[PDB]
Amino acid sequence: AEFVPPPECPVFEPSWEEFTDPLSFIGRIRPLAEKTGICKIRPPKDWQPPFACEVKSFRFTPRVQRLNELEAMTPREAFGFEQAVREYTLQSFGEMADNFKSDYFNMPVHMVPTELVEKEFWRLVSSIEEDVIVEYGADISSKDFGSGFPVKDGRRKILPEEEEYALSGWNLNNMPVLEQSVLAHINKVPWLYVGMCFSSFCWHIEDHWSYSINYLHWGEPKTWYGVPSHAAEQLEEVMRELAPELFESQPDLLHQLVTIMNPNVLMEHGVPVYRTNQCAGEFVVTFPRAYHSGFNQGYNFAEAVNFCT
Ligand SMILES: O=C(O)c1ccnc2cc([C@@H](OCCN3CCCCC3)c3ccccc3Cl)[nH]c12
Ligand SMILES: [Mn+2]
Repeated sequence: AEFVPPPECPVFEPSWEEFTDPLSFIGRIRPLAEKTGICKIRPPKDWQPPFACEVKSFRFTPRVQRLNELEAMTPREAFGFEQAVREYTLQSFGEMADNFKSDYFNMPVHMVPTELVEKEFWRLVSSIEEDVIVEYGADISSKDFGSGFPVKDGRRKILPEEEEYALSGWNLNNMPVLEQSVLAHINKVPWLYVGMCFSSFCWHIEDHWSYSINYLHWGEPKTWYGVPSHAAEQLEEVMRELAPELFESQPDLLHQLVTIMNPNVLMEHGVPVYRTNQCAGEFVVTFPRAYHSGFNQGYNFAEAVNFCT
C-alpha cells in the first residue's frame, strides 16, 4: 500500500582536479548518468559559496499548491477561492514553513524522516478524504533580488575569499546558455525556488530538451525523481493511458504544468525511475529529455538554470 522508493540515482564526489571544469566532468560521467536521467554531484568539502541574495528586501507571493487537485477532478462551492493570498519575506516564509511541518508531523522539522515525508506526500496527492494545501515560492527570477551565488556585476559587495565563487564554472550564472543556430547569427538567467514541506514540481522536460543544473543553497533536502531519456516515450505512453482524459488533447507544454504521477505507477508500467535526496550544497544535473519531478522536504532555497553543451 505504502510508497516504494525508486532506486537511487548516481552520486559523484569529484576531486578538486575533476571539479575544475563542469562541462568536462559532466561529459565524462555522461555514459552512466544519461542512463538514469538525473545525477547528484557533491562538490569538494571545502567548496562552500556564500549566499548572495538581497535578504532584507527579499519578498514574494508564492503559488498555492493543492496536492490532490488532479484526483479532485473525479464542483466544490465557490471553487477558485479556496485559499487567502499572502506575501512573505524569506524569514516569514520560513517561519510559516517550519510551523506547518512541525505541526503536521507533531515533531521537530529535522526529526521527520525523509522516507516519511515521501510516503505522506504521495498518499496526499491521491487522497480525496484529506485536502492539504501548501505554498511554493517558485519561478522567482534571479534578476529580482540577485542570484544566490556571488556575481561580479557591481551590484553587491564581494569579499576577497568569495571571488573564487563569483568566477567559478559551477556558479550557475557562469554556465553556458547560448544555443548554436543560424538564427543566432542573423539576429537566460537562473531561477530561484523557495520551498516548504510538500511543495513540488511535476513531470517535465526542458525547452529544446536542454540540460539543466540545480543547486540547493541551504535548507532541508529536495527529493528528486528522474527518468532516463531512452524511456521518455514510455513515460509519455503511460501518461496517455492514465493521465486525466480532460487534459489528454493538451500540448506537452501545457500538460506538463499540472500532470503529476506517482513514480510507482510509472515503475509498474515498466518505466525506469531513479530518486535522490538533494541536500544543501549539492548539485543535481538533468540530462537532455530526462523527465523529472520532485518535492521539498522542508524550508529550503534552490537555484536552477538550463545550460548548453
Ligand atoms: O522546483 C524545483 O526545484 C524544480 C526543479 C527542476 N525543474 C523545475 C521546473 C519547475 C517549475 O517549472 C515552472 C515553469 N517555469 C520554469 C522556469 C520559469 C519559466 C517557467 C515547476 C513545474 C511544474 C510544477 C511546479 C513547478 Cl514550480 N520547478 C523545478
Ligand atoms: Mn526542470
